[PDB]
Amino acid sequence: PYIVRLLNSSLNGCEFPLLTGRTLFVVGQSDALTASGQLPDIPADSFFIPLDHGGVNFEIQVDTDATEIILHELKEGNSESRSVQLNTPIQVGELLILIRPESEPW
Amino acid sequence: PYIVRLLNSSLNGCEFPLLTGRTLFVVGQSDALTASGQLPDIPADSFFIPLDHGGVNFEIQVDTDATEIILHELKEGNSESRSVQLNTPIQVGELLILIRPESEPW
Amino acid sequence: PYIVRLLNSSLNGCEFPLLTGRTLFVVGQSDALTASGQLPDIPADSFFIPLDHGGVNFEIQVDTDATEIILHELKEGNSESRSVQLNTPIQVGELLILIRPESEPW
Amino acid sequence: PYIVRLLNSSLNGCEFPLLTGRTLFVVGQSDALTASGQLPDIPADSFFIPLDHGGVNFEIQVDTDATEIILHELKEGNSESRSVQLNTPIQVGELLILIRPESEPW
Repeated sequence: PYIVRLLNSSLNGCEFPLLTGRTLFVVGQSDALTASGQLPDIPADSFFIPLDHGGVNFEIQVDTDATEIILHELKEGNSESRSVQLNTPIQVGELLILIRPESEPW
Repeated sequence: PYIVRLLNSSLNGCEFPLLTGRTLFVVGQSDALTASGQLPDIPADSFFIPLDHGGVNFEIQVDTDATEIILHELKEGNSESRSVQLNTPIQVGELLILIRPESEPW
Repeated sequence: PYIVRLLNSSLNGCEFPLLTGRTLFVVGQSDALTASGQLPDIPADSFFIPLDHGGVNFEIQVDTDATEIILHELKEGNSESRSVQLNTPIQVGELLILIRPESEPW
Repeated sequence: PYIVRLLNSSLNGCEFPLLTGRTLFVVGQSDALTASGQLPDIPADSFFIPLDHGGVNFEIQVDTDATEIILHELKEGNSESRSVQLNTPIQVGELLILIRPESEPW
């Protein structure tokens, strides 16, 4: 299984497990934060990351084979996708994240 | 495992264990101090160091192999990295620190 | 292990054990005295010495090999170091101290 | 072990044991007397001797070998030392003292 580690922001060092399938990361201010509590905490498929500006919401898709990891950067009325690699800084908006195997600490 | 020892500041002689991965050191005044209590004390990945001026926040990254230690000096909108050596004074801003093996007292 | 003995001041004859590593001596008036109580009394790495004038803060560094003893005299924005010898008067500011082995009374 | 015996003053005949190392004798008026009670009575390394004028503070240093006895006469910003002999009147300021072995009464 894979883990998203924040490399910057006020939550630098936070690590969020990923579930097979798609996981949403809402990145922004308190308006999004307080509005994100409307969905249950069942096997988390979404997370909120505070970021004072330049935040961009994104989704990380992990296939059932776990041989490819796609990151969907969400934009107005659309999304853009890219393939990402493990153990390397990934910049989404002003947020810097790293996706690692659970067994390979960063 | 490695330990950060402060060589100056009002906490001179304080020693902070490092965990595999990244550890944040917030260095500054009371605004940062009282605002740093918003995150839990779970296996500490962050520390606050008081310093009346010239403080610079930084991160110490310890690889899982423990064969290289990187120090990321945080700057506005960016960070600068450098490799550091054990048992030698390291200057970050006006702060002077030393990174040592747990078994090698300074 | 080594012991610092004061040879002058109002605490003349006081003896302070040294721990492997660095020990801070704050030397000055009551402003420093009452402000020095903000850190815990865990294995003391700091001490306060009253001195009506000419006091200078310093650190005594004892290596893990105990084959060299360095005294860091603290100055504004910097420190100066010197190697010191056992069983001899050492002048730091107006303070006169002596560093002796625990087994060799002065 | 050695003993200091006062040969004059209002405490004439008082005998004060000496400990290996340095012992302080504060000699003066009531200002010094009432200010001398700020240190604990642990293995005494200091004593107060009343003397209406000409009092001079001094220290008696007894080496661990007990083969030499040094008397440090304290002066402003400095001290002067001299070697003293057992069983003979020693004048410090207007105070007259005698240092004797514990087994040799005066």
